[PDB]
Amino acid sequence: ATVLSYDGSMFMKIQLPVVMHTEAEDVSLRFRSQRAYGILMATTSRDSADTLRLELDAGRVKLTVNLGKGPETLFAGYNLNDNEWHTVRVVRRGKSLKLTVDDQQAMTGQMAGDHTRLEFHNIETGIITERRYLSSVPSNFIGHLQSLTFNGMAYIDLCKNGDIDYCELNARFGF
Ligand SMILES: [Ca+2]
Repeated sequence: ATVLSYDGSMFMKIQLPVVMHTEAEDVSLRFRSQRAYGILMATTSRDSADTLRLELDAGRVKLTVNLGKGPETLFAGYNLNDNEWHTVRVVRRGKSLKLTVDDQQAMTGQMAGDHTRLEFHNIETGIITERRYLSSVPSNFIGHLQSLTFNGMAYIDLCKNGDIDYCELNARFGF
């Protein structure tokens, strides 16, 4: 429903009150953009390089997961910067990953190493603001997001309605 718009200088961050270590994530997000490159969503930790990161890369969705052994990647979809709405879904259960764009093929991967837990303090959109161990800085997002759900939490609406205490943002709500 509720759309959040980003002009390249805008962000929305969920800055969680205590560190999280998750064994599994289910993330879904609708987006629309003209840009071939740009952050969609990333988890960040103040204390490590761990991440579950989605971005546009050459018009594809690129998923990067780093649980402690280093970044591994998976791509799905193409020509997505057509300024039409697209959906992306990620499901991680320990070492197992699935990435699907527009309810097309589920792209699968298996993580290397013994790590199953993702450390994060923040869920970031628009701009990655916690950058210290940030492996590389994605371009800031220029476009629109809708229906961000992260482990059952519809953060655009939760933030819009002040239903949680954790949001920081300067992106623009609309429809
Ligand atoms: Ca970890």
